[PDB]
Amino acid sequence: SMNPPPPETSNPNKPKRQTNQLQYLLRVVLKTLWKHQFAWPFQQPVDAVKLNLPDYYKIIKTPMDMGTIKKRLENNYYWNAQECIQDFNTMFTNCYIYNKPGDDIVLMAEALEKLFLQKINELPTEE
Ligand SMILES: CCc1cc2c(n1Cc1ccccc1)CCCC2=O
Repeated sequence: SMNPPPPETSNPNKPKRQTNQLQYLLRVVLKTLWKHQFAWPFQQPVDAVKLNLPDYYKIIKTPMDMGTIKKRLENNYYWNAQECIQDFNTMFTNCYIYNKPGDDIVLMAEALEKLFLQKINELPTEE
């Protein structure tokens, strides 16, 4: 079996910014979720080979994970906060699409998403 290439984390011709909202997404949102006891399954791309999930990338066509988001933030990949917020939401949604209600991994995603929502609620105004 085979994993796909990971999502892009580097693209020199993509225009970039470092904004206070993006700084918040790294220093508050990503850091909060990353240190959580349920973060570990989401800290890298889904390894469909190791996890024996041969249908994962048949079902999930827009993969995302916090390892990728971390790299994107640290390497200033984004133009705006909404891009990054979309990546987090893609990660959660993928989990809910692929798995079943009440599954351990879904409970984990739900706990992380609750924290995510609380932090994004207080996203600072620009400038
Ligand atoms: C069907 C198994 C599974 C599905 C998934 C993951 N696992 C492996 C896993 C499940 C529960 C707790 C930790 C890892 C981790 C990555 C994200 C995901 O949707």
